[PDB]
Amino acid sequence: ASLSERVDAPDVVEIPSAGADLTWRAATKEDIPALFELWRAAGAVDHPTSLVMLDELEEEFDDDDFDPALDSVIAVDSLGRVVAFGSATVKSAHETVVWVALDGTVHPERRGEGIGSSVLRWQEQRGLQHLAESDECLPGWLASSAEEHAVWTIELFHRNGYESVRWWHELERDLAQPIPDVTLPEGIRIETYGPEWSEPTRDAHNEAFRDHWGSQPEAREDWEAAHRLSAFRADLSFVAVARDQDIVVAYLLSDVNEEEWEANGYSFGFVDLLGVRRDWRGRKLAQALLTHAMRAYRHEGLQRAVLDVDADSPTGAVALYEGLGFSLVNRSISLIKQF
Ligand SMILES: CC(=O)SCCNC(=O)CCNC(=O)[C@H](O)C(C)(C)COP(=O)(O)OP(=O)(O)OC[C@H]1O[C@@H](n2cnc3c(N)ncnc32)[C@H](O)[C@@H]1OP(=O)(O)O
Ligand SMILES: NC(=O)C1=CN([C@@H]2O[C@H](COP(=O)(O)OP(=O)(O)OC[C@H]3O[C@@H](n4cnc5c(N)ncnc54)[C@H](OP(=O)(O)O)[C@@H]3O)[C@@H](O)[C@H]2O)C=CC1
Repeated sequence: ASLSERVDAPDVVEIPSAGADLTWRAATKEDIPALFELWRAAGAVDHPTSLVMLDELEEEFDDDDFDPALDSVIAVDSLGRVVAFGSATVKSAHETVVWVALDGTVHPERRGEGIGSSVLRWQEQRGLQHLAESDECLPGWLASSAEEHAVWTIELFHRNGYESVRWWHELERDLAQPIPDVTLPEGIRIETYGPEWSEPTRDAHNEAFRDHWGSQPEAREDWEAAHRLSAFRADLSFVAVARDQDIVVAYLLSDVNEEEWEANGYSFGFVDLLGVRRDWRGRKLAQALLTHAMRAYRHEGLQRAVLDVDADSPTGAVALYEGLGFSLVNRSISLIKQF
């Protein structure tokens, strides 16, 4: 049955009103600098090793899938300080799940007074509208996440009926320790990523991540947007290329965010995406790309490689990273309510 029939979505969503010194409204792009400061204040408590970047907020507000008039709320105190924000955002196409991202936060100094509950209550009402409006016969997931230490976020989500449904491990690899050498199958070469590989790599990724939990295919616009972020490092990203005519059979995309080095305790490159096409797996291509990237990171003087992995990876990514010397740093949790 359709989500528009399974979900009883409100005809009208009420912006919050609670907080005697608070004024609430939808956010606009003009709020981005104050939101940056909010996210940084909150992240110092909730996720100090990961920094929200200004250009991420800019791309989010510029995304055609995001209507800030209907998909965002912001709370301002009596001195005009921004103290909370929430959004509820859905993409335009869905493959196996209708994913609604419920992103928001409350300033650490204004927690424990019901402001988070107000934000999540609003996010869920708008989220139900996103689900019904999708008119899809797929699971509907209203979703957020938290680092395991952020019990204040986790407990708010559990209190509201969201469940911990998936676990993520951040892993690090010391680039000063020996990096193994791995050979490629015949007919395969490694190239540095660049614009000419964008579409072949998007195609490879969308196939490979059919086997990753939750993932939906990446539309071209969103793919290209993520590559405009200052953190993306095309020259530390690599593809393995075979002949079918060339095709990308494995790929590894990297970020470098030097503003995160201090809190993480080392300089590091971040493995953002790593995939191998189904028919080319079990041939060491992931190892070949990871080791190639680790040598590239080391040559630039970076101390570590860092990445995230589904703790229950169905294609064995955990064993892959463990065998290459990655070790646990931190854990995070997907918090989801299903319709
Ligand atoms: C940073 C991120 O993006 S995290 C998400 C990781 N990417 C994905 O999940 C995408 C979907 N999966 C894939 O693309 C592929 O299956 C990958 C990337 C996990 C691995 O692809 P491959 O090229 O076949 O990896 P590779 O051949 O180099 O290494 C295989 C290793 O996996 C490990 N492994 C353990 N159990 C399994 C399993 N059940 N199935 C597969 N691999 C397993 C082993 O350590 C194995 O090494 P071995 O040679 O000693 O046996
Ligand atoms: N990712 C997301 O989408 C969102 C994330 N968050 C995050 O969740 C975490 C919690 O936010 P926070 O503002 O503290 O949540 P709340 O203050 O709303 O709730 C947290 C605790 O405070 C108490 N409380 C609840 N309602 C009231 C109220 N009306 N008046 C007084 N006390 C109340 C309750 O504890 P008790 O039973 O003891 O009274 C509750 O368990 C933060 O880290 C925040 O950033 C919040 C919203 C959205």
